[PDB]
Amino acid sequence: GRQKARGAATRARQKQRASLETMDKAVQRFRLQNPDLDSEALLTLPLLQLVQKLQSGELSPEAVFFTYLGKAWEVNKGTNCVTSYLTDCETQLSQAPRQGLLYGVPVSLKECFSYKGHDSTLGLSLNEGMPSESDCVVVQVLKLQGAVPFVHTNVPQSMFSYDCSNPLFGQTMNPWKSSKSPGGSSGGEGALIGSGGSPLGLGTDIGGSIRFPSAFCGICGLKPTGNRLSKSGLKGCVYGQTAVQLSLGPMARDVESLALCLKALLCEHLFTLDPTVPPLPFREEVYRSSRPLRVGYYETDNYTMPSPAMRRALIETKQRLEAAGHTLIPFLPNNIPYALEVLSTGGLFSDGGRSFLQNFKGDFVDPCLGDLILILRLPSWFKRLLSLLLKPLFPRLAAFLNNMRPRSAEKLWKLQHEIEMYRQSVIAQWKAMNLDVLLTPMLGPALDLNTPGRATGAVSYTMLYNCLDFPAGVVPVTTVTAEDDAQMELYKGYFGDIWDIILKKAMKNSVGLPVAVQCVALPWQEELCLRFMREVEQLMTPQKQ
Ligand SMILES: *C(=O)NC1CCCCC1
Ligand SMILES: [Cl-]
Ligand SMILES: [Cl-]
Repeated sequence: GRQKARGAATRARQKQRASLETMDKAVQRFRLQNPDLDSEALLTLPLLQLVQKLQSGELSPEAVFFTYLGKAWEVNKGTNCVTSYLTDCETQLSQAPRQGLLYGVPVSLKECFSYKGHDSTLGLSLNEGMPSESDCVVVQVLKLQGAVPFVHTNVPQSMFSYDCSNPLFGQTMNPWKSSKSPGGSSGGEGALIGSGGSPLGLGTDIGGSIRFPSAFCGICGLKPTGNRLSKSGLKGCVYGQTAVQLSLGPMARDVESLALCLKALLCEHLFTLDPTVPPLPFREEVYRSSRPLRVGYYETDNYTMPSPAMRRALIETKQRLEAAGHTLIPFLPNNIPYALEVLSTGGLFSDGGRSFLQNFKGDFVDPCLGDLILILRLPSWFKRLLSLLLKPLFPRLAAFLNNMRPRSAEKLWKLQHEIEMYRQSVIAQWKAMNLDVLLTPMLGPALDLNTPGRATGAVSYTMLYNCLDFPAGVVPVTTVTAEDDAQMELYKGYFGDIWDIILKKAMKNSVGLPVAVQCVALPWQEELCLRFMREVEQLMTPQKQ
C-alpha cells in the first residue's frame, strides 16, 4: 500500500532538483559579475579568519555566500548531501546583523532543524508536504548572530541510523570514497563540510550521529550535554522519550570553529527564546586554558574490537599527550555492556519500538536500515523466544532482542532510575582517579554503504556517552595506511556474531580514509572538552592552527 509514498518521493525529488537549479542559476549570475574573485583562497580560509574578514569588510557577505553556494552545488554532484536550498536565505544575507559573531557565515543544517516554509521529512513519506510554520530556536539564534543558513542536508530515513540513505532523496556518499558511508544520521553535514561545501553545520546525536559523520568524513564534531542547547522546534520521529537524551551541536573543519559556534549560540537570544535551557554562557577562559590535564584513556571498550587504524590513532595521540606534559591514566568506564544492552537499548525501545514504527506505515523501508523494522515488527513473545534460543550461541544478539520489548510505565521509572544511578557510578569512578577528561577510540574508518544498519554493535564507542549524557567530541588524527588495512584480515571481534562479521568486512578497503579519536568531559563541561580537543588537534595535525 505504497503509492502515496511514491508520490512523496516524486515531489521531494522535484523540490530538491529545483533547489539545485535555483542555486546554480544564482551562482552563475554571481560569477559573471565577479570573474576575478579568488574563490579557492576564500574557500580554504579557516572559519576564524573568514569571520574576521567579513567583520572588517575585506570580504563581502555576498562574495562568501555565493562562493560557498557554488562549492556546495559542485560537491553535491558526487555526494548527494543537499536536500533543499533555504529559499529566503539571500534576503537573509542582505539583512544579517553586522555585530553578529557569525556575520555572513554560511551555515548548513541537518534536515531536522525546522526552517520556515520547508519540510523536515526525515526521509519519511508522512512528513512530506508538511512545511514548518517557523524556524526552530537555534536557527533563529544563528540568524540573530548574523549567520546565513543556506541548505538542508540529507539524513537516513527516520534518523535512527548511522548510515545516510532514505527513499525520498536517496543515498548520501562519503566524499573520500563513493563506495563508503558518510556516517550518520548527520551524514549530509559530514559529506558537505568534509568536502569543503560549508564551513559550519549543525547536527544531532542520540547514539553518535554527530560523531560518526564527523569521524567518517574527516572533520570535527561536538555533542554537548543534552540540555546545553535548545531542542525547541526540532523535528523527530519519537517524542517524549527522556531516558536517553538527544543532543545537538556543531560540525566544522576545525575545533576553533566548534568553539566559535557554541560561543555564538550560548547567548541571551537563546536563553530568552528557550528559557528551559540553563543560561550558561560560553566560558572562554576554560576553553583557552593551557594547564596540564589528567587524561583517562582506553584502547578498546572490550565490546567492539577496534580496527588497527582506530588503535593506532588512540595510542599515537596518547603518546603525544604524554610528551606534551599531560598525565595519561588507564581508565575504562565500568559495566559498559549493561549501559548498552540494558540502559541504552531499553531507553530507546521502552515501548518495543511501537511509536517509532508508526512513522513507517505505508512507507518504503530503506535498505540502509537493515532488518531493524522487520525485527521491531515482531511480536513481544516471538522476540522473547528467539532471545532465549540465541542466548547460548550469541549473547549480544539475545540481550538486544530482550531489551527492546514493550514494558509498563512502572518498569520505565525503574529503568530511568538505573540510568541515573549508573551516571553517578561513572562520575564517582572518574572522580576516584581525579580525571579532567577522557580519551577513547572512535569508530573508523568509514564503513561500506548499507552496512552500518547491520553492524549495530559498533555504536558502543559513542552510545555510552549518550547514556551517560557526557559531552563528547571527535577529532581527525590520522589516515588509514596500507598496513592498517592489510591488518584487518586478522580482525576477529570479541563476539564472533553477525555484527562482528559485518564490521570486519565493512571496514576493509579503506586506505587513505580519515580516522578519529573521541574526547569526553563531565556533564556541562563543553569548554573543557573543546580545550582538550584543541590540544589533540594541535598535537596530531598542527597545520590546522
Ligand atoms: C545517531 O545518533 N544515530 C544513532 C545510531 C544508533 C541508534 C540511534 C541513532
Ligand atoms: Cl497503493
Ligand atoms: Cl537540566
